[PDB]
Amino acid sequence: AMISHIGTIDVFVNDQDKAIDFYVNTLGFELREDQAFGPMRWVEVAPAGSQTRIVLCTKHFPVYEEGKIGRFTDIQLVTEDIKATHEELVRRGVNFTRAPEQMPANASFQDPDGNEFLLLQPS
Amino acid sequence: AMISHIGTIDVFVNDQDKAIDFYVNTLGFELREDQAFGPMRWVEVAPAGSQTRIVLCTKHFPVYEEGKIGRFTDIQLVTEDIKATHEELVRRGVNFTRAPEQMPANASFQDPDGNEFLLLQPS
Repeated sequence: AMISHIGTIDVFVNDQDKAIDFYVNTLGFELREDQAFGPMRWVEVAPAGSQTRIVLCTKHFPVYEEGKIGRFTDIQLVTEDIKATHEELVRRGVNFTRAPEQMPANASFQDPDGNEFLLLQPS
Repeated sequence: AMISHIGTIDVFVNDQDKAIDFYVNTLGFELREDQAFGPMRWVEVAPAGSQTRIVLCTKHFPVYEEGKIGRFTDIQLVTEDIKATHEELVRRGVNFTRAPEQMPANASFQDPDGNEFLLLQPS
């Protein structure tokens, strides 16, 4: 096909080192990229083994607009065991805005800058 | 790992039938889901064979805010042949805001509601 897949989605953060620590060491993502391309730093994190990656962008990327840090991301993350994931992320200090519920099971949580993700255990 | 992968990312459109026609029949995506769950309609499209899907959402989804239709999506789509993809999408009437260039090769285009995507042929 012409278009292979979604390669990346941007998430905007206040500081890339702090964000790397959260996404890798608190959420368990992998660090896919961290490369200095001049004045700026290209940083990608993704769930282990997954195809699409998150680019951790700052206020100095041209694609930034005010309001893009600390918003609902419209991203839904998948877990095979939302009970276990929710408990462990709670122990690690992650703020859930909505606990797992068997309706849409899904939950929602935020990173330290307030970026909000849906978390889903699929049928 | 706790988190498996990014399951979905929302894109907001003015009309889901019109959008399905564009994403499936103009961009060549697959229709992954189209199911009526009461008053609303859950619609997913994705590049063929790809893991993460796009949810085509409307102004009546609770996750909508004004400004979410017709914006830069922060999504980068991957193609193995950006010359051929750009030509064919141009023939099909897709508006490119930026033509392919060998710098970040990448291009940018919009859907009919003005939602803007980056298009990338990777190294």
